[PDB]
Amino acid sequence: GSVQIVYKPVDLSKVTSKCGSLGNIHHKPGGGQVEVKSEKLDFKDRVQSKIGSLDNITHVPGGGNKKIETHKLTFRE
Amino acid sequence: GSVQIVYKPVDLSKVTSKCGSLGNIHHKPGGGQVEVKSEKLDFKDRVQSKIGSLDNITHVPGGGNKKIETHKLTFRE
Amino acid sequence: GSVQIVYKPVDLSKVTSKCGSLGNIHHKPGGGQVEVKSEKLDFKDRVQSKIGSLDNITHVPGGGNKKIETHKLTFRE
Amino acid sequence: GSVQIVYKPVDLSKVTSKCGSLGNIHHKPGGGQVEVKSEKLDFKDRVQSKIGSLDNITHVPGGGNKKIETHKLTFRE
Amino acid sequence: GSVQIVYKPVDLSKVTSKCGSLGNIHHKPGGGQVEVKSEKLDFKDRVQSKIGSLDNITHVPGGGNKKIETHKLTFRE
Amino acid sequence: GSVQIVYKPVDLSKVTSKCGSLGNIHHKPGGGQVEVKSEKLDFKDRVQSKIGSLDNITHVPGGGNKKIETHKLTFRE
Amino acid sequence: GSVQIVYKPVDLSKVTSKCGSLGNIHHKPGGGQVEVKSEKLDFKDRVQSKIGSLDNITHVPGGGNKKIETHKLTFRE
Amino acid sequence: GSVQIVYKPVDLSKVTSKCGSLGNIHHKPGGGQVEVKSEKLDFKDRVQSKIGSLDNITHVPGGGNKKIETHKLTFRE
Amino acid sequence: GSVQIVYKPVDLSKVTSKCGSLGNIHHKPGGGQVEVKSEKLDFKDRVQSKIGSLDNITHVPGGGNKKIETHKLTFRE
Amino acid sequence: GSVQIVYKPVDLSKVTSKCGSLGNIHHKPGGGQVEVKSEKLDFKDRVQSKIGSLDNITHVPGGGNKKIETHKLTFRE
Repeated sequence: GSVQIVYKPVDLSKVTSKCGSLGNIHHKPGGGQVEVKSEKLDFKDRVQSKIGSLDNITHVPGGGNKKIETHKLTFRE
Repeated sequence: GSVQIVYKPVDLSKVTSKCGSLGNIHHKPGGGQVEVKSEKLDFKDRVQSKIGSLDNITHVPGGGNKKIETHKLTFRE
Repeated sequence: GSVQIVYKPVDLSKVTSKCGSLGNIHHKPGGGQVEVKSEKLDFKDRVQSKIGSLDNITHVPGGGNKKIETHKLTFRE
Repeated sequence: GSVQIVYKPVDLSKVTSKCGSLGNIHHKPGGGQVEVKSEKLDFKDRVQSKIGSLDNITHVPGGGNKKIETHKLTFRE
Repeated sequence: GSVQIVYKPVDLSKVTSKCGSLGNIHHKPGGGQVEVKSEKLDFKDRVQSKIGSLDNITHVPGGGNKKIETHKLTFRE
Repeated sequence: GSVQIVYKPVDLSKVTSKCGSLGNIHHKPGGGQVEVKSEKLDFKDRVQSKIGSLDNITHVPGGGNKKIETHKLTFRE
Repeated sequence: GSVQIVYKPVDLSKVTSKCGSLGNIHHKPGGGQVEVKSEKLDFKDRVQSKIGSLDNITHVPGGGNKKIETHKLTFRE
Repeated sequence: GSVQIVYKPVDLSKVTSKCGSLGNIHHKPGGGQVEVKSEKLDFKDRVQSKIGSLDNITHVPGGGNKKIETHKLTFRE
Repeated sequence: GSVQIVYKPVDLSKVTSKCGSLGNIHHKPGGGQVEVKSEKLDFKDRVQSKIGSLDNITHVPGGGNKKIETHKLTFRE
Repeated sequence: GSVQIVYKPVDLSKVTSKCGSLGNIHHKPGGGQVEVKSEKLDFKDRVQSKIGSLDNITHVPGGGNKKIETHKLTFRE
């Protein structure tokens, strides 16, 4: 028996934005205190650990539009 | 027996936004105190741990529209 | 016996927004105190743990429209 | 039996943005204090650890639009 | 049995941005204090560790649009 | 007329204390938030004002015995 | 008329203390937030003002015994 | 008329203390945030002002006994 | 008329202390943030102002006994 | 009329201390952030101002006993 598979998705999407003016932003963190304690650490896989951090991030993108698209075709016999 | 499969999705979506003016934003964190205690840590898989953190984030995207689209076709025999 | 499957979804959706002016935002956290205690931690799978955190987030997107769309076609024999 | 597979996805998407003016941004972190303690650390896989950090990031991209697209075709016999 | 596979994806996407003026940015970190303690460190794989850091980053790209696209075709017998 | 005044107070008081062991004391304040608003402030005398404060005090004296003694003799004619 | 005044106070007081062991004291303040607002401030005398403070004090004197003694003799005619 | 005044106070006081061991003291302040606003400040006298402070003090005197003694004799005619 | 004044105070006080061992003291301040604003400042007298400070003091005197003694004799005619 | 004044105070006070061992002291300040703003500053007297400071002091005197003694004799006619 013959098997025919056609996979023709179509996309014409648009992701736009507009901003006349963007600014005057203040970010003033006032310190902190962090203390961690451990003995053994065994990470053996796709691990993404993060231990004992004091971080400040200022992320101001003028655009910032994100589009994610995944296609998957699995054929088995 | 013959098997025919046609996969033709169509998209014309739009995700837009507008903002005349965007600003005058203040973010003032007043410190803090964090303490953690542990002995053994075994992470063996797709682990995304995060231990003992004091973080401040200011995220001001002028746009910020997000679109996610996944297609999956699994064929078995 | 022949099997025919046609998969032709259609989308023309729109997700829009408008904002004449957006601003004058204040975020002032007054500190805090966090303490955690543990002995053993075994995470072996798609784990997304988060232990002992003191976080402040200011998220002010001018747009911020989110669209999620998933298609799945499973064929078995 | 003959097997025919056609994989012809089409994309015409656009991800745009506009910003008349973008600036006047202040980021003033006020110090901090971090202390970590450990004995054994065994990482044997695709590990992405990060231990004991005090970081400040100012990320102001004029654009900042991100597009991710993955295609996968697995054939088995 | 003959097997025919055609893989002809097409892309015409565009990722653009515009910014009339971009500047007047201040980033003034106020010091800090970090202390770490360890005994044994065994990393034998694709490890990306980072221990005991005090970092400041100012990333202001005029553009900053990122596009990622991966194609994979696995054939088995 | 002759006036004779004799002022011979006598003190032999003792103020003692004993403590075999004194310790293991924890004081962990969890932040706070204070806001004050005023226009005019006129202090012209022995004034001891204190406005808008967030204070923490740990006072652990091993002794701490206090003795106050005042003598006053006023003669008028 | 003759006036005779004798002022012979006597003190033999003692203020003592004892402490076998004194320690193991923890003082961990968790930040805070203070904001004050004013226009005019006129202090013309023995003024001891204190405005807008965030203070932490750890006072652990091994002794700490205080003795205050004042003598005053006023003669008028 | 003759006036005779004798002023012979006597003191033999003692202020002592003892401490076998004194230590193991921790003082860990977790940051903070202070903001003050003013226009006019007129201080013309024995003024001891203190405006907008974030202070930490660790005062551990092994002794710390304080003695204050004032004598005053005012004669008028 | 003859006036005779005798001023013969006597002091034999002692202020002592003892400490077998004194140490193991930790003082770890976690940063902070201070901001002050003013226009006019007129100080014309014995003024002791202090504006906009972020201070840390560790005062560990092995002794630290303080004695204050003032004598005053005012004669008028 | 004859006036006779005798001023013969006597002091034999002692201010002592003892410390068998004194040490192991840690002082680790974690940065900070200070900002001041002013226009006019007129100081015309015994002024002791101090504006906009970030200071750390470690004062560990082995002795540290302080004695203050003032004598004043004012004669008027």
